Amino acid sequence: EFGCPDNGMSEEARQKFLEMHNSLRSSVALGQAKDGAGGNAPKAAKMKTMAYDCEVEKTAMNNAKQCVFKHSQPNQRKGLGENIFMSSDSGMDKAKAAEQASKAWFGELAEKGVGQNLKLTGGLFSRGVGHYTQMVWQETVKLGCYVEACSNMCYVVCQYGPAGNMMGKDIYEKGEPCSKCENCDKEKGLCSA
Repeated sequence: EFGCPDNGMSEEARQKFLEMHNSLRSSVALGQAKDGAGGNAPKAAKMKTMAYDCEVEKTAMNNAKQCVFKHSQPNQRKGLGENIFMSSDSGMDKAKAAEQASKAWFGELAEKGVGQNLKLTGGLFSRGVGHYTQMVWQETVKLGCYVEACSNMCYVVCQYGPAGNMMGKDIYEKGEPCSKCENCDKEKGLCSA
């Protein structure tokens, strides 16, 4: 057991980010997530559980602390994906900001629609679903985030190991939950491995 530094991020917010991500991955994997394209998102055969990673939080922090709403360049988050969010309520409670960011990102599926073809095409991305697709990217298994109270915004950055949103690849493998998983969390339809 290895805690992250006393660096301004609260344990409550870290827990909220990780639980919300795994919860929503699980909803998608079990076939329970509404898709704006119609029906629900397809069931996932091997959606992996995420773990919190303090090193990934560190690089998310490096972005958040600059208090500019902007994606980081790849060499500032080597090997990692990234979702960013902001609210004008600067002093928002950090676990509340975690909840709002995770909802805004995930909400792309219901609002914009993805559909049954999970290949990440130019056309698909242009629908504005790239924050959702990173949250539920099958192979992404490390999460680390930071919430910064900047002068004029509450700025949230999460980063994701390995990076998702690889052009032309599938967001996840379709099939019955855990059907391609030998280490299955049967309750949630999530794979450790």
